[PDB]
Amino acid sequence: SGVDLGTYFQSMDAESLFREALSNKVDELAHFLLRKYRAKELVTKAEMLERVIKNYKRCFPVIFGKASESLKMIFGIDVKEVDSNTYTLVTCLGLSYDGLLNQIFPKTGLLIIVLGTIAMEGDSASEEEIWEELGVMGVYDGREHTVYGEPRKLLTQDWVQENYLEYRQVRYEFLWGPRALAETSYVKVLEHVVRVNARVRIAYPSLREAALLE
Repeated sequence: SGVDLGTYFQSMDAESLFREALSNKVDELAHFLLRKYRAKELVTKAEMLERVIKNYKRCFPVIFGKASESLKMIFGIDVKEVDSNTYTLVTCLGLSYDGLLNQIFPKTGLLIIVLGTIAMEGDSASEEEIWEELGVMGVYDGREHTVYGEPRKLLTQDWVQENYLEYRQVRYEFLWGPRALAETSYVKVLEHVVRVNARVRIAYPSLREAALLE
């Protein structure tokens, strides 16, 4: 029978491919969830396993966990369980706006961030203080962001016309508008900031710890 027995991979980094694979699956599940929010459809765990993480089912807690967190913080969407393994997706703080009219990425998350920034400067925040905080998270005046669009139009026009905000000549400054006061409160925005800052952070597992879920 005798043949050629001499000796993976050729050589490729399986460990770092793994954390990238998980991180891409966080991105992918997040976009999937946004679609489910747009469709006003419920979402089941089973659906998520079958349709998005068929090949990493046991990582569900971590991939779903981080995708949820991104929905909350970036998009202002809360992934609410029903209690089951079904979940509905609704805007944070009960806000009625998401900016889908852009029929893709909700802008609730950035509204919430601008409302919190004013809530923290007290009764009003200056134009400059709003641009600084938007800057720290990569949103700049006159620069069309992919997820949020052009922000000056967004702050100064859309959100003024929608009455979430007021923008006036005092330097310039922003204040909550009647809709913002109607739909939410300073107390609720600040408690939300507080709950987000205090959240249990999720670590990506190593290849070893992930093998230890079976």
